[PDB]
Amino acid sequence: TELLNVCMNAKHHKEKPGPEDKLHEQCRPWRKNACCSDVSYLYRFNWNHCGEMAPACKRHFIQDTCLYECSPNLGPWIQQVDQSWRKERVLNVPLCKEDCEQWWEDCRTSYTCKSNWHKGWNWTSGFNKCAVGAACQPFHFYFPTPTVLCNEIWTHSYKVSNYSRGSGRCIQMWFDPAQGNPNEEVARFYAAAM
Ligand SMILES: *[C@@H]1O[C@H](CO)[C@@H](O)[C@H](O)[C@H]1NC(C)=O
Ligand SMILES: *[C@H]1O[C@H](CO)[C@@H](O)[C@H](O)[C@H]1NC(C)=O
Ligand SMILES: [K+]
Repeated sequence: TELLNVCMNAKHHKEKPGPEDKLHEQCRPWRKNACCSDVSYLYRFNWNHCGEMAPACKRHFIQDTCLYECSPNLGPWIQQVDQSWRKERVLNVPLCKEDCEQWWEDCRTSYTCKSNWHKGWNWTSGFNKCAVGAACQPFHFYFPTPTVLCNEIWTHSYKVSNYSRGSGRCIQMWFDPAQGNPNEEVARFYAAAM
């Protein structure tokens, strides 16, 4: 029960969700019941480290960001001993297959310089830049399959699932809250599994 409807904040204290803050207004699905209620990757992470990121690609990263900072349904995957992330450390979140497949396809035309986006950046300038010796290449050079993209980009925060949206066994990065949060059932399912 402790694993359900729970947030870890930027001081690494567990706290309840609440109405979404102003900074996360674009995180629509979470307007009612959010952990984002700053350290936000809505602006503190340079998506354009290798030229302009394509808008179709950038959308997925906004979703990814919203899910990480706002979702009260990642409790089963939160590693409480790890306080090294800006908020929670999650491990092997069962991301829905098509969310990962779409994200991969949509980022084909963008570029990046490394596979693990959680470490190894140069931050000297006040924002993240590719380090000396990290060559910009097509996105799929660093992420040749949706599996490598989803599993490696945030160092195993996600583990892409064989399940698809609607199964109740995978976490999706976005949804229409007017028909309820579909990740709620998934958290409860894995809380029980554990
Ligand atoms: C960090 O940024 C600047 C050049 O971009 C430089 O002072 C330093 O060498 C950089 N660090 C590395 C190894 O990229
Ligand atoms: C694959 O994932 C699990 C693990 O084997 C399995 O139980 C499930 O039936 C499969 N999912 C689907 C529907 O492909
Ligand atoms: K959620």
